[PDB]
Amino acid sequence: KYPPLPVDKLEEEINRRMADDNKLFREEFNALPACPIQATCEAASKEENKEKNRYVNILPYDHSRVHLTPVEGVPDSDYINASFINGYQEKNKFIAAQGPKEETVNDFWRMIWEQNTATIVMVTNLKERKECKCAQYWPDQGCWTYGNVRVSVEDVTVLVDYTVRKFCIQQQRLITQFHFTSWPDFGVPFTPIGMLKFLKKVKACNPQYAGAIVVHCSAGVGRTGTFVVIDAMLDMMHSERKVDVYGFVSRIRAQRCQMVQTDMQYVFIYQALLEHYLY
Repeated sequence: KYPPLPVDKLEEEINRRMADDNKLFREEFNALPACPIQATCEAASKEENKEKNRYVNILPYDHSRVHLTPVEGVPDSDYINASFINGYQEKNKFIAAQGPKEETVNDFWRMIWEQNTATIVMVTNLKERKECKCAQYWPDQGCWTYGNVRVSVEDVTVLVDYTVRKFCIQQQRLITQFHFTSWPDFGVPFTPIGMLKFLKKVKACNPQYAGAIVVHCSAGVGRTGTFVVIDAMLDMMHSERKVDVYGFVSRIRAQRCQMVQTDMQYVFIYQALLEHYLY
């Protein structure tokens, strides 16, 4: 049993669970159900959609997958590797999406438009140890038409741990991309500070009356899940001065598989929570 932790007991529990090389934390992460409910991935498993997925095992569930309005003339264009994710007290706040492939860049932009998304959170660098982990779905400068969506760069602000890019999409809307560049090729960041500042700004800039926020990494589950869970727990920590990491992760796993891929990511969430509480 992993009951919600009152903030006054957060630090001691973290120390207790970090003891013996994160023994208890690892047990907690392992105690997490692969999926609390029964789901299917039929749409993602379709022959015609096989090249739209980065990995054969990281597929979205049918009930929570983001459906795209089919492009006339192109059957199966309703599919995209992305799932609707709930925030603390916000049903369908995020869209955990897979980083687009060369073949899915247009689908990715269609989603941004159709969902009336105003904020995109990218938690990966385009390349890691020589491999393309995400297709650059945006021009460096100037304009370019991806399918039926015209995209132009309006501004690029490079900060310490992240870069903010402003895009003008059409077919107008100004969307902001928060690109976290400080995530290491292996493990998690040495300190949660960078992610907290990143989270802080995204919360402050995302419009109150806009569509779902698109968060994505390579597979769209790992660092994406870490971001979502931290966000949710920060809200919960303000709303009822308590945190329920286990419960929340268990719940969102019913929407998308492997939300929070590693045990180190799990521990990172807790440490981020503590860092913000203590400040």
